Amino acid sequence: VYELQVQKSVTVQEGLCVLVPCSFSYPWRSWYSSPPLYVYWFRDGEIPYYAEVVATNNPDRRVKPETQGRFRLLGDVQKKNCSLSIGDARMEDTGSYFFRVERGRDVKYSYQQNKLNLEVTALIEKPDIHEPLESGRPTRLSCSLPGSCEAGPPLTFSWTGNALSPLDPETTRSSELTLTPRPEDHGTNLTCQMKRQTTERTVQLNVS
Ligand SMILES: CC(=O)N[C@H]1[C@H]([C@H](O)[C@H](O)CO)O[C@@](O)(C(=O)O)C[C@@H]1O
Repeated sequence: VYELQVQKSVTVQEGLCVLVPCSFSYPWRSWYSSPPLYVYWFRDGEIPYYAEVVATNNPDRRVKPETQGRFRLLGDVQKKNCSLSIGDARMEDTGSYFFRVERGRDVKYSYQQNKLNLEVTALIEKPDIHEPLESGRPTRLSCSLPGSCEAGPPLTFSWTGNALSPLDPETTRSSELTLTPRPEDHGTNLTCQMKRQTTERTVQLNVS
C-alpha cells in the first residue's frame, strides 16, 4: 500500500537544475477525520525526528539553509505528487535522498527502498546568443543559459570583444544587448561570460 515511483539515479551539471518526477501512495480510508498530509525529502541516513529537511510542505519544519530555494516540491502533494525540483545544482548536493510521508498518528513512512541518487557533474554547457546583421540596424542580442533556473541568486554577465566601443562602454552587463553593428566590426570575436554571483560563449560577427 506504500508505493513510491521515482527513477533511482539523476544527473545535473553544477549550476543548472533538473526536475525529478515523483509519485507516491499510502493507505488512507478517506473519511472526514482529515489530518494534514506532510511529506519530506531527507539526506540519506538522517533521522526524520531530528533532521532539517532538504524539502517539505510542513510549514513548521525547518529546511536546510543549503537547500532553501534550490530544492522545491512541485505539484500538489495532495495529489500523489512528490516531484522534486533541484536548482542551481552544487557538487555538495551529490548523494542519496529519501522521501517520507506522515498523516495522522497512523501514517508515517520513509521510502528507504526507493532512495534517490543524485550526481552533480561539472558545467560543460555554454551560454547562448539568440537573423539580421545589417550595417546600421538596431539588432538586439540575448545571452542566456540552457538548463538554468531562477532558483539560486541571479546570474552575472559581462561581454567581451573589440566591437564593444561603438556604443555605451558600460551598458554591457544586461542579459540582452541592443547594438547597431558599425561597419569596421566584422568577423570580430564576441564573448559573453557568466557567473552565479566562469564559463563563456564566443561567436564571430558578420556584417552585410
Ligand atoms: C510502521 C510504518 O508504517 N511506518 C514506520 C516507518 C516505516 O516502516 C519505515 O520508514 C519504512 O522504511 O519506520 C519508522 O521507523 C519511521 O520512520 O517512523 C517507524 C514507523 O512506524
